Amino acid sequence: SPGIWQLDCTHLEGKVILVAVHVASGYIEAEVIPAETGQETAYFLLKLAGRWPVKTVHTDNGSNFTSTTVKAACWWAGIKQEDGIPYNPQSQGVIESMNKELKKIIGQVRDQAEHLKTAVQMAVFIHNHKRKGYSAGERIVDIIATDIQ
Amino acid sequence: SPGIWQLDCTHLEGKVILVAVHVASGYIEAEVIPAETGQETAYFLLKLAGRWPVKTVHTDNGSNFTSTTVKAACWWAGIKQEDGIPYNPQSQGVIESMNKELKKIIGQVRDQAEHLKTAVQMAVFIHNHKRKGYSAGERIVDIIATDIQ
Ligand SMILES: COc1ccc(CNC(=O)c2ccccc2C[NH2+]Cc2ccc3c(c2C(=O)O)OCO3)cc1
Ligand SMILES: COc1ccc(CNC(=O)c2ccccc2C[NH2+]Cc2ccc3c(c2C(=O)O)OCO3)cc1
Ligand SMILES: [Cl-]
Ligand SMILES: [Cl-]
Repeated sequence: SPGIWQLDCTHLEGKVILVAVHVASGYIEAEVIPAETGQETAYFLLKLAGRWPVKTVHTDNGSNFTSTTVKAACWWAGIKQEDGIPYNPQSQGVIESMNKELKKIIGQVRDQAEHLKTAVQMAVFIHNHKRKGYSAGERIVDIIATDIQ
Repeated sequence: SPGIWQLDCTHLEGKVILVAVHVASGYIEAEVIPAETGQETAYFLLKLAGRWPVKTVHTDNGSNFTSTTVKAACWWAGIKQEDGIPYNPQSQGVIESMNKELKKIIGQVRDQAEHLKTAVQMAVFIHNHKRKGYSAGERIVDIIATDIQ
């Protein structure tokens, strides 16, 4: 569980927001891309795995599961590439609610930047710092530290 | 100390590599940009602070210290923007040795990607995972977790 991440792709302003969620904590990283490609997804995962100990990634769709480039990135970075089948139906709703939350935050900050990518990074910040009382950022560090110890 | 980061800018292939180093652990994040601007530096810091609890950033030079855009990003993200004056002379050598190490790793991976940004992210991965026996990635998580607790 400490090493399990889930990919998620959502759309806004004719662009794609690619999100990685640390399942156990709700911590996220995200980027804006023109379109979801294996190339972009592969690069995103390479970045993620250099920053956090990513053991397993549940891909967001079958195209990214199939993509040889995504498979190669997962090979390179020592990531177990898995499907994203919601054998637990609650997964679906959690991701959906997260996308709605993220879009809400983006709306709340949208006039504070010209570019969508800037607003998205503001949303990442706000999401990860929000106390629910610990924040997702606090939870991921505690979970991983406990695992190391 | 758990919240202290240092910016560092180095050059390769006619491009700029912007690095943030977590001082206490040696953990890094990095990106390739065409040139160092306040705009790019500001965006980089916004990304960093959404991902880690960045309390203080020692800027890499006077232009980024002066930049109103960098100041505004630091304001937005709750970062104390400071100078990078090496009152401790050892800081200089550590950063310089890090740049040499990073460039060495980039050379070792360079033929595994077309684009420099990809090689840089591979270097980030290798640097953060390298056991010296804990890795920088393990050290940053332990330092921050201890601070939370
Ligand atoms: C991240 O640093 C920040 C600096 C300042 C502010 C406060 N907001 C404004 O001053 C503002 C508000 C509305 C439109 C334009 C602006 C000025 N431009 C902000 C900006 C900076 C760096 C970037 C950007 C943008 C962008 O506008 O998208 O895009 C990629 O790198 C927020 C964040
Ligand atoms: C990150 O996923 C990886 C997938 C595969 C490999 C193994 N290496 C090769 O197959 C290779 C080797 C040499 C030249 C071109 C290639 C193929 N292209 C790799 C690539 C992928 C995604 C990107 C890229 C690049 C790039 O070439 O820079 O740039 C931004 O997004 C490494 C990383
Ligand atoms: Cl798409
Ligand atoms: Cl420059």
